[PDB]
Amino acid sequence: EVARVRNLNRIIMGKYEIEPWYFSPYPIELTDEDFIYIDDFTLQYFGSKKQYERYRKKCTLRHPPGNEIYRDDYVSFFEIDGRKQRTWCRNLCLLSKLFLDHKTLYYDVDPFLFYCMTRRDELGHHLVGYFSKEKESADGYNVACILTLPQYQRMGYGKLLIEFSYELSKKENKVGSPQKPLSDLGLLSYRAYWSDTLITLLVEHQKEITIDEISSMTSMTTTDILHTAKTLNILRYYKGQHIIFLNEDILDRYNRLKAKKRRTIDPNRLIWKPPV
Ligand SMILES: CC(C)(COP(=O)(O)OP(=O)(O)OC[C@H]1O[C@@H](n2cnc3c(N)ncnc32)[C@H](O)[C@@H]1OP(=O)(O)O)[C@@H](O)C(=O)NCCC(=O)NCCS
Repeated sequence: EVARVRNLNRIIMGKYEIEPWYFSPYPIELTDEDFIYIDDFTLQYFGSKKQYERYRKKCTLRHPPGNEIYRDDYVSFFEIDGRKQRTWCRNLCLLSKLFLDHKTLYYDVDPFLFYCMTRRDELGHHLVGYFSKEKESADGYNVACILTLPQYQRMGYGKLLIEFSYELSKKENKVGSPQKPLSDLGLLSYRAYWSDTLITLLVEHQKEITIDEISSMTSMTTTDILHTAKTLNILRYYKGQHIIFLNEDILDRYNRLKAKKRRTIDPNRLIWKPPV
């Protein structure tokens, strides 16, 4: 007799079989099998294909459980109150933990809002990623955690999540920055976003822009703006204040950016008011 006690080595989510990057504390028994089923709508986990199918045939909505506060021809965003959808958000946090070195206790979702992004096509809604945000952040962080599901990574979705998070801050008349410390993947994504943002502003808005105009237009913090401007070598002093300025490098980067034909968030489609 060899009794095998296996780790969760693959999660089955729709047609995808995904390998976890890190341990996540799913409250399930460890056995000789190394898989679980994750319903791609409810995010519920099942040790058994039969149990999973039994619940799959139930009538459920085929998108995340919150208000659709943004909808364009490409994506929707749903705003979910952790306290109002405890089970679903707990399920989302267990799933997210498989791809994070650390995450706050998955069970305690009440303090968070979750902004969940779906792709819509002939088959309906497909959750591709989300960011959470503290209802009340002492440090003014505008994102707590952010995640694109591995099967959808490196398709541009992460950047859309980040862009959306700043559209909320702008509507709030606040600057914001993601919670630190940031994973390496998170930080590199933010740096690319910050860089594309300044580059786009310089070409489409104004050849020279003060740090405070940038902040007003983007909701980026002074610190993130300065760090990014220094990396791009575009920090100067002009008419008595610090600015960023356009040069041939920036223009070239912009053209390479446009050439990629990437989707962006349309602020006019965000139908949302801060809690006030
Ligand atoms: C951080 C994270 C959300 C980024 O998500 P993502 O959707 O992969 O991000 P994007 O696709 O917008 O950009 C990532 C890369 O893919 C590339 N990419 C995007 N679209 C592409 C396309 N159509 N073809 C080729 N490459 C593409 C980008 O250029 C970028 O490449 P680079 O890093 O070499 O510059 C993701 O890595 C993740 O969920 N990580 C684990 C969770 C985590 O660590 N979160 C941190 C907060 S707690």
